[PDB]
Amino acid sequence: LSAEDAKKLTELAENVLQGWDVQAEKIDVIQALVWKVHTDSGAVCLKRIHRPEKKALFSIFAQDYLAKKGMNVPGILPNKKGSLYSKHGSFLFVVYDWIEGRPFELTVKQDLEFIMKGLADFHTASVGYQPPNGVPIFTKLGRWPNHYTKRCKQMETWKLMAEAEKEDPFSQLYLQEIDGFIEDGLRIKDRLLQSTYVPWTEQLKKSPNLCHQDYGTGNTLLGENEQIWVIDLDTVSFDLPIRDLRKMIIPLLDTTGVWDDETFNVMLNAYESRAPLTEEQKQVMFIDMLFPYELYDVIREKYVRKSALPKEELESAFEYERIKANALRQLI
Ligand SMILES: Nc1ncnc2c1ncn2[C@@H]1O[C@H](CO)[C@@H](O)[C@H]1O
Repeated sequence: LSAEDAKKLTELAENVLQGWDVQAEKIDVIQALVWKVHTDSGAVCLKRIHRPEKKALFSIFAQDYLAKKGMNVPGILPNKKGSLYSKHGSFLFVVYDWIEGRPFELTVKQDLEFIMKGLADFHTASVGYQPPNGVPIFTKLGRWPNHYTKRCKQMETWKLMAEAEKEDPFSQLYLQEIDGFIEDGLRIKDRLLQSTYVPWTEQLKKSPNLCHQDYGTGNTLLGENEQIWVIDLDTVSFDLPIRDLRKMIIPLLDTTGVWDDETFNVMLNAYESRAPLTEEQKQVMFIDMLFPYELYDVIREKYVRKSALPKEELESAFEYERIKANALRQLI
């Protein structure tokens, strides 16, 4: 939203679109930089991918694979030279079909069920994808134990700068209670190493599914004939499918009050109706859900980003970890 800056971006789109055979009539800047390009009668999406060329290609080819396989992801329009993308400077440009649909309302039960079935569809459909020759794989298979340790060591490291701010309620409460959550973090790592996590990750290294890694109401839509579409595949990588469940369910249920088990059931039941999980697989998920990822995000706002948050937000983050621990104690 600006004066000369808006016409600057519009002119970039017009210049880049010459590479495709698209009748550009009206161009709107939306969001990575995204444009809605209106044509004769129906639109296309022009996206400037921000990410480095190696990671960019992995997701571009992943999307082409999924689109051509029949999964509900926007298809890629080939350019005049027959390629899925054009390189200009340090950026990749891609033209996708603009999908028409409404966003989901997480307070409505049927939408919560739709969004989970689409996640299951995405996971199942992605199995078989391998990037082309020269494009390296992006994978996190078998890395969670190290990722937990890096985070438990990072929470210890932040006590150095926590002790620096002597007259600060957030840092005062942090120095008093954080050790108990760090200890539990490393104990959750130990529980993960006794689960089927390792054999499961090793079996998937051979024929892996993709994890979306940023799945939510911002990247999904309900189109015609109640079809669920997944829109932004820029952060896809190979990982256990349960990562997307955790990453979607735990933040949604974040609360200082009561654990919403009904919503938890509605979401897992909907996911499992299309991609059922064994008891062992679910154990791995529940173990991962106990790790303090949401507490970490709240701590990262205060020490890395330096946002002066008050004591209430730290205690509120600790309380959700306790509430969640009680809710999942019998499932791990
Ligand atoms: N191919 C696409 N189809 C539909 N919506 C899109 C596409 N790319 C980006 N968007 C939308 O842009 C909006 C941001 O204002 C989001 O709601 C997102 O769904």
